[PDB]
Amino acid sequence: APESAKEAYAWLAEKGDFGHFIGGAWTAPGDLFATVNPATGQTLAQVSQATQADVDAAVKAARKAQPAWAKDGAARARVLYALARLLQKHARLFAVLETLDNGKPIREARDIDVPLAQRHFYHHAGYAQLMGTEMPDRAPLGVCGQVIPWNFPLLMLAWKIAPALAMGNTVVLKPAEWTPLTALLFADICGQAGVPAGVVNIVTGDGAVGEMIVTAQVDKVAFTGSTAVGRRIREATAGTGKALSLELGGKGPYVVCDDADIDSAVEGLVDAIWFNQGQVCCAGSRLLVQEGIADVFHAKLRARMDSLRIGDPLDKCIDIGAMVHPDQLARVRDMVAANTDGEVYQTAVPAGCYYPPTLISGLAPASPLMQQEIFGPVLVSTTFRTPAEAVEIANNTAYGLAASVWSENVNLALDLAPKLVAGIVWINGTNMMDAAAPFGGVRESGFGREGGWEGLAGYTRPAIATKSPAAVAAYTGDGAADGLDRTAKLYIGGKQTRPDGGYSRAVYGPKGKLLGHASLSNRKDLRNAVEAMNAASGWSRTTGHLRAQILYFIGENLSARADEFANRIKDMTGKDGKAEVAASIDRLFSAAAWADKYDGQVKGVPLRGVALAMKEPVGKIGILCPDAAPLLGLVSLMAPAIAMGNRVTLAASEAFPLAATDFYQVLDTSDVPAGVVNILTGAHADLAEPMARHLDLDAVWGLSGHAQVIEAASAGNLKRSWTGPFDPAHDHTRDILSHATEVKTIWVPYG
Amino acid sequence: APESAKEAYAWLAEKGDFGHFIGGAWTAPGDLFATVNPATGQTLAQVSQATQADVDAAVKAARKAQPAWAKDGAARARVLYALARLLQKHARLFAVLETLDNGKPIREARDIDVPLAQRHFYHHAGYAQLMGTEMPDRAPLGVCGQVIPWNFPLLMLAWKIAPALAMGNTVVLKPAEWTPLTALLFADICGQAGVPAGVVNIVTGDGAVGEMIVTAQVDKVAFTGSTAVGRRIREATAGTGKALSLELGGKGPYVVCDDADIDSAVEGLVDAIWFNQGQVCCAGSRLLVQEGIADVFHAKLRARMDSLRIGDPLDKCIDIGAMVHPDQLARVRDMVAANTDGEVYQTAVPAGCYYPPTLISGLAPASPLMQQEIFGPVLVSTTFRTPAEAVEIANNTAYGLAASVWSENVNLALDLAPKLVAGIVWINGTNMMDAAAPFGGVRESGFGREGGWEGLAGYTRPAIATKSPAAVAAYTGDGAADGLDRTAKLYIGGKQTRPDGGYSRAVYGPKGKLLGHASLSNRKDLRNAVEAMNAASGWSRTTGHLRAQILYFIGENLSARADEFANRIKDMTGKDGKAEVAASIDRLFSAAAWADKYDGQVKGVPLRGVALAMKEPVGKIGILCPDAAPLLGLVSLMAPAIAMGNRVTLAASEAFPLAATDFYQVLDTSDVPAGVVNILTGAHADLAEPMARHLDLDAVWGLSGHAQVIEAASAGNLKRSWTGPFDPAHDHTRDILSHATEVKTIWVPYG
Ligand SMILES: NC(=O)C1=CN([C@@H]2O[C@H](COP(=O)(O)OP(=O)(O)OC[C@H]3O[C@@H](n4cnc5c(N)ncnc54)[C@H](O)[C@@H]3O)[C@@H](O)[C@H]2O)C=CC1
Ligand SMILES: NC(=O)C1=CN([C@@H]2O[C@H](COP(=O)(O)OP(=O)(O)OC[C@H]3O[C@@H](n4cnc5c(N)ncnc54)[C@H](O)[C@@H]3O)[C@@H](O)[C@H]2O)C=CC1
Ligand code: NA
Ligand code: NA
Ligand code: NA
Ligand code: NA
Ligand code: NA
Ligand code: NA
Repeated sequence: APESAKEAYAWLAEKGDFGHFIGGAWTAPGDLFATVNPATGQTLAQVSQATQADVDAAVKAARKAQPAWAKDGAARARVLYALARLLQKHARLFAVLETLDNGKPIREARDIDVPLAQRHFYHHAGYAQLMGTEMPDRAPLGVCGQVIPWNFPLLMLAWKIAPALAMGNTVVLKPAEWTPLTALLFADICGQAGVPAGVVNIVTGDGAVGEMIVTAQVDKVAFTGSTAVGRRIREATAGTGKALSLELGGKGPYVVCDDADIDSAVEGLVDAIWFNQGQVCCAGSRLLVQEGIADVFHAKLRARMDSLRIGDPLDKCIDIGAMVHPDQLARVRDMVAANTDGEVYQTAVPAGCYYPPTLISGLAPASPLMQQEIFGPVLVSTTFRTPAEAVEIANNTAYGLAASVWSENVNLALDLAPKLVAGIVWINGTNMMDAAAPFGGVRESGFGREGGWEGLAGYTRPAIATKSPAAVAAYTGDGAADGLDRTAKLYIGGKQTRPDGGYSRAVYGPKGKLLGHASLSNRKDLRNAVEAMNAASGWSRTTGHLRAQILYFIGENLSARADEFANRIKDMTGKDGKAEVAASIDRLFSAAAWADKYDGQVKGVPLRGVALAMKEPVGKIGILCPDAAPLLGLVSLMAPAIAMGNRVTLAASEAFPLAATDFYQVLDTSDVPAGVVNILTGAHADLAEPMARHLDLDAVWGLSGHAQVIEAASAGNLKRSWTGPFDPAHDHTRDILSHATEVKTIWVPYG
Repeated sequence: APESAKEAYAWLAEKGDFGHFIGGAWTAPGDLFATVNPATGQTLAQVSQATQADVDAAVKAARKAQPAWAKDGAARARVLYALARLLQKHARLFAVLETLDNGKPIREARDIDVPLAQRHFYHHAGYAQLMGTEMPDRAPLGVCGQVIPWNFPLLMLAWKIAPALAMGNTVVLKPAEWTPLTALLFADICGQAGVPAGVVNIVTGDGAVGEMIVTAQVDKVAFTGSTAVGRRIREATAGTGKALSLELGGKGPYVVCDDADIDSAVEGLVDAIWFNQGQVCCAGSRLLVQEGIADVFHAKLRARMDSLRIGDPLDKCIDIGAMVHPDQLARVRDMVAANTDGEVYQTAVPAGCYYPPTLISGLAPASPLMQQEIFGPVLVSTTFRTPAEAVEIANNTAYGLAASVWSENVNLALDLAPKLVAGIVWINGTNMMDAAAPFGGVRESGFGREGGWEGLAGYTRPAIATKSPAAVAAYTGDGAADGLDRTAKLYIGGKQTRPDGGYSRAVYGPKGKLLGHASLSNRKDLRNAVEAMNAASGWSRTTGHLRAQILYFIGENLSARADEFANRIKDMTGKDGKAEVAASIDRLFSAAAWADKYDGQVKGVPLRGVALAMKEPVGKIGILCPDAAPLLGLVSLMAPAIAMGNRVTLAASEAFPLAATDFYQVLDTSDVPAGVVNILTGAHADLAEPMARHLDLDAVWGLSGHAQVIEAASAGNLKRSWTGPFDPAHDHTRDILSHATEVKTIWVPYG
């Protein structure tokens, strides 16, 4: 006997045709479109396609309510707590409504979706309580536009709304056009929880309403959804000064070693088949099994797949629900029709909007199905021989979200996990989620983290704003020839290199004295720099202690030439350079200090074990330095970057390049390994787009302008970007460490 | 061919008879006693027995230099870095000198002692660099008296001096009377490193000079050495307001599971036989082997023990050196002569001050040798059947310092480790040490941590001092009888209990109105409370989420009665109680916030893997609340304690008990599990000594005075203590979380 939907149908009947939740109240229904129960084919309700006028109104209500909301964090905590209690009281109503709207088994909605949504609000209440005293240097961003997909409607809403509200922001959120209902119910309890009017605003519609939110007068955009829409959002927000987080999916690898717990590994994969749909952090879809056990593993997998029960999602004895929508069904069918590799195995499926669990095995690692996105309850599988080959196959995609590793051996599991490119790695489990544990992607899975103390950074700004210094025009001079040899080069791969293009410009002091010449880098020089950083990948695997020693040497050797550097700064700018040199020395010693002291966080979780929120290097970073602070700007950016294990290519000050070129000898005398620090001089108009575009860079920092061009071009590979503000005279070290690292969360057994 | 000591003998000849290093200079030699090379029997040098006048002078020089030293953390970093570089340049001299003085193999001094000492100074330089910006609410303590033992002379010095100096303190340190030389050489390089005069002071002598330092005008005492001297130091410093850390030894268990790597486990134990001497964090001496592999394991152990090379410690091909002193030799011989259990196996030993590696096997878990201290290169062994039995045998001593666990299984290793009572647990290794990883004991192994960010807390105070409110005398009244029933009880084990002694006192308001009666607890009531906390041990194993929910309930149910509580406060004190109630609610919501958010730290280390610096509950805590703040004082102390997993017994305000007694119903309505919170009322003169004495409490917090009595009585079981200052009107939550937790560092494979 399946579960009753009487209460949910009753709420739907009460609410009628839906408008939006704006400014604390329901607007009149507008231009209506149906949401349909995918299991019965019946219309559940009519919802509105928001107009531009609605989106403007919702953003204006969020703006009007935000400052009083931000003022009192203890009062925000009470509201988030009340929202969690209402989610718990109305648990059954939320679960049934999710199943009706989305098609998922009532048992998943009741045991997974709604419990985790409650926990997210319970847990984040406390961040609001603690923000004033524990994050005193942080402040709200303001208004957050939020857009989410159809696979986990309530949970995806909680992941967006709870940390935004906790940190004193207000929200305009649009659920997916296929799954609006539980967000509309969440709106309908906001009054009861004490949510002040206009702090939460829910508008419904398709991607066109999403586009209006993304380009609206908001301080933040947070998106979960497809990679392609992610790219367009990165482009539409380029140069606007908005904060941006993107969770873009990518279904992750499930590594099963020769000594894994076979039965638990099979069961974990089966229990994940229905869960692994849409753009969710998850593992299971790319099955990588050591060749010695692959046949036995696949044989058990097919049999356990046969035990999965398909049908009525309101039946708590059902494991496979209805596909979310006929279009999604057809996408799955088309994917299978488009594949010609492997051996397809399918359980039977009943009539209607159902698709059966499917295993496509016998793929070679190079097969497109191993690298393309996967849709539906579909598994693809390949084998490996050695753990190093498993790492290689797992990291050989454009994605990087979550991974799973199964081994009973204490070493193998803990040595494989950090080598996989992901924001999350589960050891002897999969799809483990907790509000205290950050989750999010690298590569084309996007950027940003949700959950934990770590997730709060994306919903705050520094309490005291800094301001990038204005550009400075290079000094001019008469143009007589230099009888002495004073033409600086570039610094690439541990040695000085002529610019590929052969050109250099004269550098003149404040009164037109010719000081020397500096090279003009081009794209071929940058590409040589990137190859030099690729050869220096070992630097990302060194100890913190080794990197500290290096930075101490750089600091020492700068001190030995401190007078020379100050006079070079004075020659170029006319201002005394001693204070800038003393501060550049200091920034090095601060970075040396930090190199072995930026700790990962151990999270307690209600599940098995603990979540280890590790810090990791971003990788290779291209950096454009400001005109001002010829030496301080370069060193302040370079030093925390390499302290944390990154390799960097810096475009030195365009107005005043000769301090950076004098620094070459400092790097050589300090034994900076080749490729760890590369330095380009010349016109930033020539380099900004190439550095932001480059497909083999993991981050671009543009602190000399060109923010729009840089942020737009970063969409090519969805690299992280930072375009300031950056004030060299301000010690940004601690914040730069955050720009220079990624969080990877490793879930391990414990206690 | 053994190593040359020409350079070390030359330095010894240059320095002559030794005075002390005081105020930046060497004092005249005084009352001389010899330090003797234990391998040759030859006198190495004469050193001075410091007088009281010397100790006064050294402390006065440390005091005179400290404030200018504390002012500039970047300059302190340069000095610590220079000290590390000098340790590295003179590495060979330090190593040889350590071997000459102590007897240890030159290979250990050169590969372990001196490298780790360098690393400690390199690593801690950075804390000095970062202190101003990253610990802005913290300030130096001032002058530190430091006393250390003979087993690792240079390394023990580095563990004391480097964090003290980094945090802006100055030091007076006394090495052990048997091993002064490398501390005197460390003194001899301080000038070259830029150590300003009087920032480091080294005085030599026996325990009588240690006694003078401990009771001198210093702000901190830090001791490593025997449990008995630790107790006397806790007593001599009782009531003085001095900070205190004690590292008291206890040789730790080495758990070898049925599925361990047998050969690596045996080798790790053999390579640890010589290392595990004196009061050092170490594991190996108590061998616990699963019964299925015990015979094969012991057979391999005896054979590998035979391969250990004994002789000339200046020979780099030697594993077993000379015993540190003839008295230590005799202590070992007496221990073996005193034992009658087990089967003793011994390798041969050569003539002189040598003792051979010894295995005493076949002990039952109850044998004294399994629980007493062990001396020399001696191993004792017993077997177990199940992992739970291994946990039981390992935790069945008065000690709790370090432990080792060997298993190839990913779960078993990570599930056994947190169950062992220790400050350190090594998985598939032993005696792993790093400057970033905290180490220190629980139980009779002492208290405090050395190393890492965590170790800095013991060398700092809050930058802004707070002040405990003055005592308040209970109001008096005429003494007419109460025709109504208004006699409050105690709250013990989840239910209200009459005081064992049967007595209660009348409570009068400011004008002599009889408000009711409050019970007078005695030692039998406290003992009932402790048994109630023992039955509530499960609370220490709950999730952070469960504990948060409980605290939220307490906060909610206090809010429901907020007017009643404010009027009760007003009845007792004559002052309006609304603000105290609102703040008591807030403290609960802050603690609820923190319950699932106080994260452990993941340390990068130059060795295999990572060090997980976990937070853990202290356990059972007895708390004495101040007179002032009848409700705020109790709640502010109770709530962070139970947020972190502790069970508590609080002695409520002596002047104003009736708010705490009204709180009983709040605990019952909030479903606080029985024994988690117990409340005693009555005279703190009756309870202070019993709570500080009690052998089954892990900590005592005395915030109502009696500091001397409490701190002295805490020496019985060497429980942690805190005697303030505590100002209820100040939000101490974050600092109380530190009082309410212990750090356990778990070293695990990784990458
Ligand atoms: N049978 C087939 O071949 C089907 C193809 N698709 C296609 O998949 C693509 C995206 O897949 P979905 O699962 O729908 O994820 P999505 O990325 O389109 O949706 C995630 C969220 O983004 C919103 N959104 C969509 N476009 C946006 C934009 N330009 N700006 C801002 N927000 C926007 C959506 O309304 C939704 O709430 C589309 O090209 C769609 O046509 C999906 C299903 C059927
Ligand atoms: N053959 C035997 O039976 C021997 C017995 N022992 C005994 O062991 C006990 C302590 O063992 P040790 O290894 O020497 O460690 P310890 O705890 O005595 O020494 C650690 C450090 O504490 C200093 N110290 C000693 N007493 C002190 C005090 N009252 N106040 C402050 N500092 C003090 C010491 O001088 C040393 O630098 C003593 O009772 C000693 O007589 C040690 C060796 C030989
Ligand atoms: Na629907
Ligand atoms: Na990315
Ligand atoms: Na857990
Ligand atoms: Na000696
Ligand atoms: Na203790
Ligand atoms: Na390591």
